[PDB]
Amino acid sequence: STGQHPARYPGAAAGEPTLDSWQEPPHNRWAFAHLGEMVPSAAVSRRPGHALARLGAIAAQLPDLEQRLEQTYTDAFLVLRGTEVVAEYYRAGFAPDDRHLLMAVSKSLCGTVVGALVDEGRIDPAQPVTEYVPELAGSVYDGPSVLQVLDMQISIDYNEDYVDPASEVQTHDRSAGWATRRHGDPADTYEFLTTLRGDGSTGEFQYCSANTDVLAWIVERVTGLRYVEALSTYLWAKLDADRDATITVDTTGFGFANGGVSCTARDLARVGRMMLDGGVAPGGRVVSEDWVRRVLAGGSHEAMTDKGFTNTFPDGSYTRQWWCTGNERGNVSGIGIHGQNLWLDPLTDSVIVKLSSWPDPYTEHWHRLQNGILLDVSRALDAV
Amino acid sequence: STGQHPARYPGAAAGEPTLDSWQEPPHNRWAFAHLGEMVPSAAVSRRPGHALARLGAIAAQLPDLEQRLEQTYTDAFLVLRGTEVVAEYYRAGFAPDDRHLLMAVSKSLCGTVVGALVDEGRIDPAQPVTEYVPELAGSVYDGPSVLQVLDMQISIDYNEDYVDPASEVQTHDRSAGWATRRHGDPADTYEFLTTLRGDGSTGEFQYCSANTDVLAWIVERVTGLRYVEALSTYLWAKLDADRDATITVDTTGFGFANGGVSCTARDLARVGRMMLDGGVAPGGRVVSEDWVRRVLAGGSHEAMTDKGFTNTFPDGSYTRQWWCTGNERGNVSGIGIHGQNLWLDPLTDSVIVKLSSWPDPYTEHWHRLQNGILLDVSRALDAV
Ligand SMILES: NCCCCCC(=O)O
Ligand SMILES: NCCCCCC(=O)O
Repeated sequence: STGQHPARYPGAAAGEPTLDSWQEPPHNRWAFAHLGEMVPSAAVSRRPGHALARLGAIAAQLPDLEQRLEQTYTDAFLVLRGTEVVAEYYRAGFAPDDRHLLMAVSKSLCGTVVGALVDEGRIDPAQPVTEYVPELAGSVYDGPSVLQVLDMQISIDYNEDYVDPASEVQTHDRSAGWATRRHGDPADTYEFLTTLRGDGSTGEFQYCSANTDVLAWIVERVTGLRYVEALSTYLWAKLDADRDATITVDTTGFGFANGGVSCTARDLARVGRMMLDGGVAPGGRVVSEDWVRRVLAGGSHEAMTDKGFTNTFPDGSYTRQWWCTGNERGNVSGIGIHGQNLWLDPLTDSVIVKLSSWPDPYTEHWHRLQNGILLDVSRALDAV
Repeated sequence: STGQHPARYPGAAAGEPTLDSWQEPPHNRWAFAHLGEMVPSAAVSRRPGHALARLGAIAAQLPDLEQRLEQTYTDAFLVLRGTEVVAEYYRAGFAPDDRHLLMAVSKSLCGTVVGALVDEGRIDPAQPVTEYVPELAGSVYDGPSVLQVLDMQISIDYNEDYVDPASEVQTHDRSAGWATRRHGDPADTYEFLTTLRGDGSTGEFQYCSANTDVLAWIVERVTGLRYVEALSTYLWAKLDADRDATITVDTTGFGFANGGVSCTARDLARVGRMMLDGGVAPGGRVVSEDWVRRVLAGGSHEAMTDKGFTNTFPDGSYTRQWWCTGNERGNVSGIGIHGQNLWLDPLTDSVIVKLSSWPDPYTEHWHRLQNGILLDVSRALDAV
């Protein structure tokens, strides 16, 4: 058992509705107004082909930028300097207002929600996960603190060999609805998390998407709100965004916090703007000045043993769901597979959003090219 | 085999991507920008509880209208007189701009798309279905004309006992993704349609949702466009709608034409406005004056043997995916289970939209109450 979870709608029974009951009362009143949450759906455009390149200023300093963006399968690219959009690019077939999957950049958004609750005193990072989710007792999350989840410093037996159906990464997807279910799989994401084990050691960084979903679960237990709603109330609704964001949900309606959020490039930039504004957004304060300061400061360097990151950023680290380069510019970034970045350049008070679709989720090749672009663009914003 | 179908994206292989391949190239470029079409997803509101009742004028003539709307589980109600919104109502929890499932009102939209193609001369209603979908040879659709599909005058062995998994109505849902698949079920909607049989007789009305999906299939074969896109190009994109509409899609990306469209009440009214404007919309002509005239004229009365309809509307009929009351006002309406109506009142140049969630899909009780409201509101618009 995974305990109490926020009802899909007021008064809903546990797990209701399902794909086989949404047409029945009392579920249908809610379902008829939110069918996309139950059945895959397509948009029928209200609007009646070519790449849009408005690199403006930085174009002079980076003449071959558009070609570099194409080479890195860029779908949407946007540079926000201060409160102004100084550069934009969208591939042919992708409109400026189209939404794009954020993959793990979603984690940085989740960490932000957790930070908001810490600022309210509803979550104490020093407390064990079990203080908020008792049902995680007996799992690898029995013992570690919420901060250790936030910094991903928990050793977990997490097979990353996706090709293997028995692997935790593929099992995670099947439990959440990102892949076809197999007989015996956990019923939902909550159940999947309870099956995770580890040797008990903590302190060393181990990137694991399950950590973010545990954070979302904690958010639900502390607020009583579905993660989908908490993400809106504590973050999205305060950004004065152009469009709603979306997030995939599993069979119980639990949002895939670790990587299922989609939004426009311009709106994602609003998240970066909030971070560079000390945690304040147009709709009010999202997180405390201290929270933002700690994110920019970085995590323990000694905990960061991922050569894939440190070979490029030797003094890099990770904290509160953000990757910290530790470079001379103090760059910090939300990162997602296939080329997604919510890159912060505090030196120039700028935010760089790059949403892509590399053929591969991760290769040294793509990252070298991607980081080269982000660093070059950041430097092009420097006063000269 | 069901033959050629519009690719999910340019150059896509048949049936690609699937829930298990969308993260792979070359599918991911498209999938990352349209994930809702693959995995159930929820909206994360950009906006930070009580029913909204603005019945205005008709309120004086119908004092207990709000109570009547509540009694019929009304979610959204809107009256458009001419080009003006003269009355509105939205239940607590449903915003004016929220979208609502249309159920079979979706059929009237599909019929409109077919009409647009008839006006272009790309579809001849007198031609047999097999002229456009040869793969339907050997099925109940082998012999009947496209017009007979439009008017639903084809005898089909269609078990309406949903509770029975072997029934065609439940099988239709499972084949399209509206319900959980069972071993042995057709792979997609196209395949399901090819399994349908009948005694060969035609001429008598038999309401069958499979007919509308055959129309959508014909639309795809004649245009080369996914039904989702054809619905936009030939109808939605010409309405100057406030929001995109949505439509559930099966595993191949085929829109559930018979009942999976969702849209706002105000935008649905734009469809009615187009009909009362002789087939013309703000973005251009949608269907011919003749098509609209034939819809308002009604179908053969003798073909209409559904007592559920004729007990209320003795001179009623059905044609081109619209229900024609044949009453003294010449009312015609798109109708969907659980209380959905796109009601046309040509006498007052008005359109009445009522989107609801009755606990039951259909009962004489609900229809009596629902029609009573639509007729009373129509009469309240008469000059006095
Ligand atoms: N297994 C779902 C993928 C989650 C995204 C992971 C990442 O972007 O690093
Ligand atoms: N089997 C899917 C339901 C389709 C709606 C039918 C109707 O509204 O009459």
